[PDB]
Amino acid sequence: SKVVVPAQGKKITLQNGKLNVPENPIIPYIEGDGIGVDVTPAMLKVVDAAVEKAYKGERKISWMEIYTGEKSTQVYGQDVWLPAETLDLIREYRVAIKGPLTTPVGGGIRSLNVALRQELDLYICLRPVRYYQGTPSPVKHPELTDMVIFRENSEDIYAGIEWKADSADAEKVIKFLREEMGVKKIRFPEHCGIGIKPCSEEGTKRLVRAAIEYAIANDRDSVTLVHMGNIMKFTEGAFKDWGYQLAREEFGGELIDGGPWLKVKNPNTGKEIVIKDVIADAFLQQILLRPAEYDVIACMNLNGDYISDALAAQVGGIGIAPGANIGDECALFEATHGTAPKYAGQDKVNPGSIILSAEMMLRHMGWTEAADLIVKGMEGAINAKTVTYDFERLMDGAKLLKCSEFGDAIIENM
Amino acid sequence: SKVVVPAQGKKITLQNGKLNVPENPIIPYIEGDGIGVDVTPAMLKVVDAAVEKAYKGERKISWMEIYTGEKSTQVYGQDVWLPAETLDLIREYRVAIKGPLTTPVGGGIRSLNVALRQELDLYICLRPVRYYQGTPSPVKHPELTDMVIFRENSEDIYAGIEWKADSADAEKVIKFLREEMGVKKIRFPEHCGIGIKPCSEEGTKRLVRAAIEYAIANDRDSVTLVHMGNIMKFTEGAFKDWGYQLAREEFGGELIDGGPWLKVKNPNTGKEIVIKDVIADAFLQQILLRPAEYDVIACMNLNGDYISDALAAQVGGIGIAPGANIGDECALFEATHGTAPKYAGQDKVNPGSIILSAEMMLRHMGWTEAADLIVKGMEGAINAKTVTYDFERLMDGAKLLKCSEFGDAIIENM
Ligand SMILES: O=C(O)C[C@H](C(=O)O)C(=O)C(=O)O
Ligand SMILES: O=C(O)C[C@H](C(=O)O)C(=O)C(=O)O
Ligand SMILES: [Mg+2]
Ligand SMILES: [Mg+2]
Repeated sequence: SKVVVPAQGKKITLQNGKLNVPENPIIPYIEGDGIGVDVTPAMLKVVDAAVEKAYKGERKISWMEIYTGEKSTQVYGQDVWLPAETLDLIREYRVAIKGPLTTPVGGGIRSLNVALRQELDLYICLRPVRYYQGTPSPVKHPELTDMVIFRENSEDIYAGIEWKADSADAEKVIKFLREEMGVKKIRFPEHCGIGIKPCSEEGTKRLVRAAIEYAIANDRDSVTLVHMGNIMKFTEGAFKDWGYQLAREEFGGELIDGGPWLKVKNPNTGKEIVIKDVIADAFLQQILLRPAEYDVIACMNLNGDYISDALAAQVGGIGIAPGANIGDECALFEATHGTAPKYAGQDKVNPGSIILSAEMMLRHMGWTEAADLIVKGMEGAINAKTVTYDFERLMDGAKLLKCSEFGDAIIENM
Repeated sequence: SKVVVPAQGKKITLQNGKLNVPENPIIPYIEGDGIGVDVTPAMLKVVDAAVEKAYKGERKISWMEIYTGEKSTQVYGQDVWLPAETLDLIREYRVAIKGPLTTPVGGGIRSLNVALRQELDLYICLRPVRYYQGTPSPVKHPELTDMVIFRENSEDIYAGIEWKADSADAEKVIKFLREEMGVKKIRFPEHCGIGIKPCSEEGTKRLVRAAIEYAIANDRDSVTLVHMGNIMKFTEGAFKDWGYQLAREEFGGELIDGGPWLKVKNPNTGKEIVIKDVIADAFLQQILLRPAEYDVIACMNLNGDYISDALAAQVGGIGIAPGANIGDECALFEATHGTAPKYAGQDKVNPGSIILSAEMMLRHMGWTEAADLIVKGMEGAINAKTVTYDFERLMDGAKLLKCSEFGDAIIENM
């Protein structure tokens, strides 16, 4: 039992659908493997600057380190990549932030980030994606992208119910299917790997309610449901209709002229949030070709994964992209990139993802003013062309700063 | 039994791994629903011009119309969307070309294009994607994209083994899984839709052999295997390793320095084709950010679907993209877009996909010179800015030609 609690500090508390943030919250952070080691400090510093600038010394976060990944095997045991105690702690502390986690191949360990999302049941995975002025982009008009992806987390093929080809479990899921279910469309059973894709009504509805409710809450223009429903009828296809049914019975959506698009009024502003839908392979196109038609996006696990990383590259934000996993009893904000071992310890990586995820946490905790300062340090440093090797290698006349030095430059721009 | 055979003409013939094209082949073509009606003529004309220019009246294609879609219900019966006779005929005639097919909702009919791919077993779906100079693009450097996608067709989630939520078949595939297989990771069984994803060894190997063999045959630089293997271990993950194993035992690939990338020598040119792999969500990024690292791409059905349409938009070729479905006993080349009923009969659509698919057919039939003329009519007309509303609305000082008028402009540019 090896975490050392900050002695000064209090736990974030939940008062029935509200958080109760102390002035001094203890916030767990997993340092992160690989380059986790450079960005997590650049984040600790520029957020500790952020609450000291905004609440003028009245608020203070009590950082408490936890482990997962590779840092649990060098602390607990050579075989522990996710302690049970880590699960307890995100749950009790309510909020945690984390850098990148490596998952060993060769040992039975599923992707550790998905392991955390499922075991804690962080059903919403909220990944903003917008253009910061001056960010090097592949695209001609990156400023039309300002979208919000609510990839569902607990479900879809992405859960990992899969059995190895020519094992027994693989062998008799197929024997069951060929005989008992009468399945004819498996071309080759012999030496065939089988995966299972779930998509329930509850897991769909709960994700889409948080998608509509965020578009109400921030006076956004639309919630697009993305799905490859025209082939995946009773999973993706179902997510679309459930999505719609909840829009209609819970938020009272009106049919728009012939449909299936609905008009939900935004009760506060009286505006109309549109509820369209777009089939998953065309959506990947409409985001480079009509990016300004999209605003909030709701989708199942796999498509949110791809849609996110596609949209993140369009805005040159491969490593500036923030992201969270919000659940109902806790929320864990994360670096959306991997560990980089060739660059790790070299202090050259971009800490922008994790610092922008730290921004998403602070706004969630209610500390608006702190979060806002970090959003300006960020906009300032990047449009001041005083940047880090990934932007700089593509940015004319940029000054090259090390990861730390870029943390520094966000602070001075606050 | 309602197809009217061209009386003059001969069937394409297969002489053991070779086609035997008459001077006058009968080639079936399905006209195509919706706008199929404008493009299929613009294609018939600019290909009939193409063999008359190149073989100087010595060759002639005997067009034979067949039906599927909506045109089978108005010819055979109100309920027939794919006649059996259509399947016989692509198989006997060896080659067919087709425009867009609408699939009715409300009647049990799966996506008709996937219905054709499975029932005829057109396992390879070969979708080129390159930049034509002067094509309006969202991206800054579309000229670095010249890629070839071999999306596997017969398998993956895309086959459609799925059971409706709260039906009995859905209900006891889940009872089977919870009890007999010991599955714990379905968060919500109640009212859950289940899909099944197959990925065999044979269906993977056969697709990857045609991917390597095309990169040998055209002196391409690399075959990238794309897969979301890091979560889909015994399907996608397996496609990757099979892919690799076939590269290694069949085409004798060498380990490159530590791997898993292999060096296969191209026997003809003695060059080295590289066999890399890239995880499916990062691949969607590396195509806008390093497009020149990719050359041939091999992947399972679903990812080839998305990868294709994403890459097609990057080169402004949403409707210029060609594509085939090659099988072992026949090959069916197709318009890669939908039917457009708002624009249909208005003769304003871009026929470029279907005409470029007609080009891919002619080269396949061995008529190189004809295919090549169509590739120049195409390059000429578009860099002569004498184009159709989709390019024109984004192209300064373009002349606006109707679909027909653009077929015309390709001919005059031959
Ligand atoms: O596990 C990882 O590191 C990759 C992760 C996923 O596969 O779910 C990812 O890319 C994402 O979080 O979207
Ligand atoms: O059936 C269609 O019309 C869409 C088709 C698919 O879903 O397989 C497609 O988009 C493609 O052919 O790639
Ligand atoms: Mg991802
Ligand atoms: Mg498609």
